[PDB]
Amino acid sequence: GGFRSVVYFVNWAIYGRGHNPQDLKADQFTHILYAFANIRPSGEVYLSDTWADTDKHYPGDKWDEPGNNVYGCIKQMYLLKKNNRNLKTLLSIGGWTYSPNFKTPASTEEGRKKFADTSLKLMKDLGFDGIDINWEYPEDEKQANDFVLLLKACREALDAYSAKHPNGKKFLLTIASPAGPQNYNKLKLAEMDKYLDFWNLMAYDFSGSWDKVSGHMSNVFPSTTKPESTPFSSDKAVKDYIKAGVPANKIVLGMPLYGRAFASTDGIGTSFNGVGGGSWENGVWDYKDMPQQGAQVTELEDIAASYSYDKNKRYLISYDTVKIAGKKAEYITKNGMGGGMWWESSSDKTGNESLVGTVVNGLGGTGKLEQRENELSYPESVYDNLKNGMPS
Repeated sequence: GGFRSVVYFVNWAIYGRGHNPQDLKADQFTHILYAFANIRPSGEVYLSDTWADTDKHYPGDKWDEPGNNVYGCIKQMYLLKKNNRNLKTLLSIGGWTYSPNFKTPASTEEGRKKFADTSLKLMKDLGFDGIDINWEYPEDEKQANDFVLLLKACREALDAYSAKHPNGKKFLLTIASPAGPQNYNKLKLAEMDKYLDFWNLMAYDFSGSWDKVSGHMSNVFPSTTKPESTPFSSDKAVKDYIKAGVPANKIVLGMPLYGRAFASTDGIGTSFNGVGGGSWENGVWDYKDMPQQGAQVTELEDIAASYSYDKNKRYLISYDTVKIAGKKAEYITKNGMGGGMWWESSSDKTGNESLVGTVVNGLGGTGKLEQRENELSYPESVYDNLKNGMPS
């Protein structure tokens, strides 16, 4: 098959960001990752926002209606799948904020069994093609081990479901993985790979407020001239993954659609104190808001990194340009990697300025994206309108 184009639809984007699933350029992708479901100490996976997720009525939803029915972004994503049949959706569990509660269920057979089962129940009822775990980060040799076992459990679970439905599709298991050496070096990567469909390497937040010098937050290559401006790099991670035993074609290069800012700076690699404003939180900006008035944009193609810098206000926002998206796409193709992943669907521009448009086209356009038809048959769904494939 060819390249994967994967994006996060962050459940909360239907609030202040105003982004609903309907607003996805679905033809451009192959995998939506609906983030994020939470986990109980039991290992019981559950939906973080029943309003947005399942209860909200959009245009098109009878408020009245027979049957025990799903609405929310889950109904809307199933609608997206009916139309774009190469669009798969996976339910994402965990994420930075919920990751503190992985370790405890993950340690016990009971907890992991309950993870796998609740996860699958939720997948098969809510119409998802698979599940994506985002654990930041299995903090020790034991957690590492337990993460093989969790994935093994989850893989086994979805497989048993395929067994029960031979005329249907097989289901996906993915994880959002760490580009930082101090984190992936603890992982039992090769063992974990045996269970995984693909790995979405989170190749971003290499720099931010936690630093003392402004850096490139999602650069591909190390700056030999300016080591301090590149604390991390996509490429270190990717080659290490490969040497560990992960097939590169199973490694999806994660890419930001937001930029991280630095205040009172002389430019990349110098010190900053503070991070400034943001589009929604401090120090973080949506790409569709870039470039900011009065800043000149620098693009270091060599390492495939860019930023804008305002000379007067001494404000640096590390983010990618379509030229750098190009350079990234090129790294994907050149290295026989699995494709590109993005965080997150609301912040991209459209048209000829879409970073994801750039990467898909540099990937060879949609004709080169992986062709895998999604699952519309969910026979065991507890919801009737979803189980009947959503009529009017």
